[PDB]
Amino acid sequence: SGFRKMAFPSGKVEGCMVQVTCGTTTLNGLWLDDTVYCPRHVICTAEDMLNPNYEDLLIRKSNHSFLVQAGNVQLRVIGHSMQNCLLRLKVDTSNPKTPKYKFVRIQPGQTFSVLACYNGSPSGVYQCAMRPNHTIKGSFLNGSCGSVGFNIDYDCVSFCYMHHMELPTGVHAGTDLEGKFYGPFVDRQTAQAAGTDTTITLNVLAWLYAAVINGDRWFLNRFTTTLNDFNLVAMKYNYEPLTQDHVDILGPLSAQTGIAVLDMCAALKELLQNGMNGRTILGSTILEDEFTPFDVVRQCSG
Amino acid sequence: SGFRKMAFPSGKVEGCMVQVTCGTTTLNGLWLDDTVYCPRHVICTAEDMLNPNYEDLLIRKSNHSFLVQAGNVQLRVIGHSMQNCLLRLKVDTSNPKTPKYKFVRIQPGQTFSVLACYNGSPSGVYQCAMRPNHTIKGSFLNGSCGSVGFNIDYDCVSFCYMHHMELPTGVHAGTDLEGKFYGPFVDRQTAQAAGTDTTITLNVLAWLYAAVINGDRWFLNRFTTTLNDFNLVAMKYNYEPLTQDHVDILGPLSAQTGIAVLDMCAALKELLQNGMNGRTILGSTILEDEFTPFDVVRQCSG
Repeated sequence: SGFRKMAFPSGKVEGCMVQVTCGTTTLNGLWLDDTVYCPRHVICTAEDMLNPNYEDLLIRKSNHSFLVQAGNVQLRVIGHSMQNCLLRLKVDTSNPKTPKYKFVRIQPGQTFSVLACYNGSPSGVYQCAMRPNHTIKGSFLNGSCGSVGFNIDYDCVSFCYMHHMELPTGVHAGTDLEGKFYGPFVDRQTAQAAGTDTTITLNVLAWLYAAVINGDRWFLNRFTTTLNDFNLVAMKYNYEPLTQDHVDILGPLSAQTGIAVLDMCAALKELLQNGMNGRTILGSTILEDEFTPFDVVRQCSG
Repeated sequence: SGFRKMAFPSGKVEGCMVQVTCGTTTLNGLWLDDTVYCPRHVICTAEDMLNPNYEDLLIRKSNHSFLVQAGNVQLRVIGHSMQNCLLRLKVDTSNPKTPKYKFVRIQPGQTFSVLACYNGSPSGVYQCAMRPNHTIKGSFLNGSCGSVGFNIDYDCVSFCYMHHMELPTGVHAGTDLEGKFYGPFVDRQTAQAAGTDTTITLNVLAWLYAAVINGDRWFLNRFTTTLNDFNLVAMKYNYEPLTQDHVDILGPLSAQTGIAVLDMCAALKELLQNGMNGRTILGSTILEDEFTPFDVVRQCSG
């Protein structure tokens, strides 16, 4: 076998994408039941973007100012409201393709699939992790805004993200499906910045455990370490320091495999300090930090 | 600036996946019109897999030994035949979700999306390239044979691959949709080793061109090279030799950027010899070799 990073099948989400247009702006929307969710900035221009009063802009519009196209077929908007940074459009027809779904808020380090869209049309899917600074590095070839992140739990779709903008650093920021941003970011074209781009230490560890599980074990060692010393080294290399909850989360993977979390931490410490000297783990020539402890526990071994 | 390897949305291919079971073995099948395609070793006990007599296991099978399930529906098989390493099962129902499609044979270096399954159940999707040794680095679960590889050209699905085997090295081998293997492999348990892995120089060059298109071009050196000398450096670093055929394929990107193919070859040559030295390229600290010249063109005529 071996290891490949995978996104969840996008079919159930593809049937919920639509196009939303206001004036000259066209972007992607999420049609569930009789509602279409999209970033509220679709009602802006670029002039407005500089310091917008959304309550003011919103009231200047009717149901008719909104054009939502599900393919080459038009949907009629019969109402609207704003819920934090999303526009919540009521339409005259419930989406026959609505999957069983939930709205969940995720946290940094957690993973999900993203169906990148194109002014209403799905064109690609990828798997990513919300970075420690609450951003997403899915560097969209910068085409269409308002794409969606999700997970699939059995037959149920968990939507957790909706794309909103590009930060002046080239990385992305967005919202949960309640319209609340991830990160200390806002709905405006004021230059603001993401925190330090760091590596998700917890995911790299999960990944090293997966390497052990699939027989890769050359980086291991006889040393152990303390959480503090491990953390001191971690930070020097731009890795997130590991909190006590994070090591609990690795218990299950520690119990199976029989390698104690601090033992694995000692293995990582040595990789950081000595590089990999041209060498691979589960294939990559670099450490992977977009597979969670649960992802490894899913795919490899119940 | 940015990147993300994306796979095609998987919806049209999810609508064609079914589970095929023959005795103890269950594996995925591809349902187009009234035929279900699947690996022929589904008739083989885990026992015969050492060196199977396919013609005989087939003779000894009736339509009724075959259980084909599409969701909660059993499709009755009313005919069965073999075509190379694939089984072709005629079923009672023609697939209503059959997409416009074509069967094509791809060559080493080319990319495609993979819908990874487990008993007619699509569980993951990824983007990969056929490696120069005709293999694929797939992350595989168990029960995924009959996972299919494909490309989407407009509304047309081009099926190019179906999984069959796991090799020694842990890498994968499969066939085209007429059942002929990619590479010098067969559907039997034997030593059979693939050739040395190696990097796809053509895709790396195509990736450098896309880096340049998105404003990341610090790696360019105004100091040129001969094809001949570029290839000798490429072989030192385990990169495939660039043939005149490949130089031609880079033509459209060359014309679009104003960067002669040999100048891009000299930039690569310098990156192999000197390293990146901390710096980034499209956000990666490592060169990407699973993005083709065509994928650059399609993901820049967006």
